[PDB]
Amino acid sequence: KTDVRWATFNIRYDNPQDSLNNWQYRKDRVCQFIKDHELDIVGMQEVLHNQFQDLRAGLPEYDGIGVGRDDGKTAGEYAPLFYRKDKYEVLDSNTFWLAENPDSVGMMGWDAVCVRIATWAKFKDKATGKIFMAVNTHFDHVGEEARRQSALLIIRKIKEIVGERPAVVTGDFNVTDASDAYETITTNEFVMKDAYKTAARVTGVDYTFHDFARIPAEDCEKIDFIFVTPQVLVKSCEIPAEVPEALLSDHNPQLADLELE
Repeated sequence: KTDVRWATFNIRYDNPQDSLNNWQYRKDRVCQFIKDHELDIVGMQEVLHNQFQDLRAGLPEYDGIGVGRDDGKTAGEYAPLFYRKDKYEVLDSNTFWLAENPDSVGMMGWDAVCVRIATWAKFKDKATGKIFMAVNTHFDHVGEEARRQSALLIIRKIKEIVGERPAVVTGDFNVTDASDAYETITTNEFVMKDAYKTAARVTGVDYTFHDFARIPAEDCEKIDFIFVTPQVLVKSCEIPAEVPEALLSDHNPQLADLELE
């Protein structure tokens, strides 16, 4: 009875060196995509404070959640969650650090090479009264142990905050389905399904990183995922192909039409 179009998307942090691929030339394209596909909830990665502000300005019907990963304020990349103000209410939300102590702001962890975070929010469908949780994160590309720990940490936080109620985890994990981190959240006592592998219908491309269309399709990998608890129904998934002319990011967003039960 509760339908929600979810999406995870790495927007590529604002870097003047990107020249024609700089955030300034993608700002509108990204906002437009979101409103066009009528995204209900979006977990985005690599979002700098100025970019976070542009999103709020370009998505007036939405609202953002999260803080900088360097000082828990505005410094560093955000891993925010945007949602429809009129559709969902935020009962509670916060952000913790993927490390030995998730409460130590700016703290790195294990094999980590860069400080990492996860932003979550306990939502409520202000129409059906349905409660669910959303967790958006960005994993370390170098730290192996850190990745395994980050996954277990997220699971413990989902059970802590929402227990066995519907929860959806999105983010950039910097690994494919062949990694171990993917296996730790996929083969854990607390079941988490890969929305892409369980969707009744899948459209689009099968990779999520192309480095601004510079990597040939055949050599592209999928490093972005949408994970859901066993109760949620994954109606469909789509990963729109990047467009060399009107490029949105070096990554491809992953949409998912879900149904909470």
